[PDB]
Amino acid sequence: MPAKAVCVLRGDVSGTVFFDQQDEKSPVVVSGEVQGLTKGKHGFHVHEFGDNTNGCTSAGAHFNPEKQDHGGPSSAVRHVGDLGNIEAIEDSGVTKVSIQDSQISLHGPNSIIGRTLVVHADPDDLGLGGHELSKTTGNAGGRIACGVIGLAKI
Amino acid sequence: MPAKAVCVLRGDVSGTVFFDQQDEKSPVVVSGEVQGLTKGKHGFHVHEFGDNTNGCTSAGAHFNPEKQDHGGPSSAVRHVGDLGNIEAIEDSGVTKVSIQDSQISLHGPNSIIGRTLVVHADPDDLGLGGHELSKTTGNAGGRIACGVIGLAKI
Ligand SMILES: [Zn+2]
Ligand SMILES: [Zn+2]
Repeated sequence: MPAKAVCVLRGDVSGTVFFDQQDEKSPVVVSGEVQGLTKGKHGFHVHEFGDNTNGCTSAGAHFNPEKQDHGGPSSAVRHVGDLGNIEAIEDSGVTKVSIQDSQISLHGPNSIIGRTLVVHADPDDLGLGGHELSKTTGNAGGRIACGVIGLAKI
Repeated sequence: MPAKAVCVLRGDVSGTVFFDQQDEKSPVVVSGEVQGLTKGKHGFHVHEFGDNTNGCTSAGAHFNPEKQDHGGPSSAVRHVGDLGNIEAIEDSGVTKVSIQDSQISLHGPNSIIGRTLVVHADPDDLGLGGHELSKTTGNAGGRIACGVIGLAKI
């Protein structure tokens, strides 16, 4: 039955992101809002741990229960938490989040509940950037905003 | 397999609270510390929602999958999220969290992953106050600190 999750992002950028899933087997629909982003593409990933003891750093790496290399959302090889990029059209504006993903879930082994959503400083190169961080982080640089993913009402 | 959860408080008071569970059948040991509490007892509860969109208010009521009355942790009738009181020995000091509970879990229906740990302004009367509010909130009053319970490493 329908599950909802929510994430309150804070840091250099901020906003609230929602996760909706109709049933166990359906894709997770990501909606909501990120405000204050610099114009351009920003890496948008679910990280392994819901640990905020050391800023966004203690979130660890991208959520990766299948133990794969980094990729884009449509890559054959990807981390479960690989949600690609969100793109700010202009500076200091409000960016709408609109993603549908079949790998992340709000139930089971791929559940993102109690993990961390992280917005990065730089574009995610989808594992195709050719340099050494590309197959782990997408070379998406620093962690500009994060929050723990919580269970939400209705 | 052993599980760990963590919660970083945000509000009038600070602290990091940890949760440990050896098996799915074993109790949860709650550890860590809260800094800055006023002298006396303070309500200490897991609330239903890991929703931080409106501070600690959007967390909903005490986590209560059985829909029972409020109680102390040792009361026969209680909410799953009823962890009683954390007590500050003096003003503006360090309060040790040291709890073992058989009702909260890090797995299954009573899992507190992705929910919210809340510290209240007033003592929890453990459902023994003689009225309806007592049997609902323990009359623990305002929500002075909270954070989402996230998954932790090892
Ligand atoms: Zn990745
Ligand atoms: Zn209660």
